Amino acid sequence: KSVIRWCTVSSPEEKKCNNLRDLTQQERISLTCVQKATYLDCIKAIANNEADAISLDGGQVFEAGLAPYKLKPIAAEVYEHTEGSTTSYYAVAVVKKGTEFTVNDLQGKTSCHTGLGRSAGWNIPIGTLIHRGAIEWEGIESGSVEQAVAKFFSASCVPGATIEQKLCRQCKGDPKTKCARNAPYSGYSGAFHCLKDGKGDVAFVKHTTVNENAPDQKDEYELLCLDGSRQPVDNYKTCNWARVAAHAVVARDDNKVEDIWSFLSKAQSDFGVDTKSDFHLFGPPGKKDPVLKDLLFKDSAIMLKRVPSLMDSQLYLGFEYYSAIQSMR
Repeated sequence: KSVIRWCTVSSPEEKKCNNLRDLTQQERISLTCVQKATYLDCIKAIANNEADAISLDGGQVFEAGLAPYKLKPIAAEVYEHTEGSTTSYYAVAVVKKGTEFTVNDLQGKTSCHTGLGRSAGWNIPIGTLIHRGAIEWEGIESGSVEQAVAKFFSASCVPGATIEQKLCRQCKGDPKTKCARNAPYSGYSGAFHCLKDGKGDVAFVKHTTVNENAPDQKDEYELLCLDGSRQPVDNYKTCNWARVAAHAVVARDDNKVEDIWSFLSKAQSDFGVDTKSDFHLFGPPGKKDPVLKDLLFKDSAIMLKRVPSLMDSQLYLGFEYYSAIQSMR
């Protein structure tokens, strides 16, 4: 069919897609919009030849590539902050300068996490330590990963934890809500404040968190690297626990990939970052309302690049990320 069926997951998103249909309908490859309830319904639909493409973040690209779907990334967003690379951010472990411990001495420390189930604050650090054998968890019949983590750190603040009391012990706030998912210490800024207030020895955040939160106090913090070193906050490119790839358009690996890329390439050429048109494929940024944010593509993306034909989901995401999320299942 010379028809790309884009899959959308909310009604503001379906609207943006239909506006892109109306603006390219007299192009030869046309667009059409299928709306499903969740991104997973869209993964099932692409795999069942019911729709053809959708943009997914790192962990949902991981999901899309598992059997039985075996969807592969075909184009990736590029943002201004990672300088033309298909990277969203790097996950780093932040410590106060002057403490002396390395990753080899982490057992028994206290920790600050952005929240349970979050990518940089839970899935990448804990999966990295399970993959390296520092934390022993063989799989869900054990019980929760929470019980495994609680035999490794002596106490933590993990907003959202429900199984182990230790995991909410370092959290700030009244007993009622200190460990809620929206607590004082949740999120990148709250995991950073947990570290700053001394309630944790390590915070698991991303590479921009000390810059966003304490740009004038960078010198008081260091990064814990996986090889045993500690390095300055600015050295995240050589001291990170994993690179988290950019959002990627996923598709079935088949002859329609060139048609989807041909659509997107003309579409961004006309409606990309520098368009004079009313329609913008990417944003523009600054939408406040969450249901209006990042419709179809991220509002902060500046172009799309096609991913080499030979990169599957494991190669696109990278070994560190892939083995870490693999270990959490």
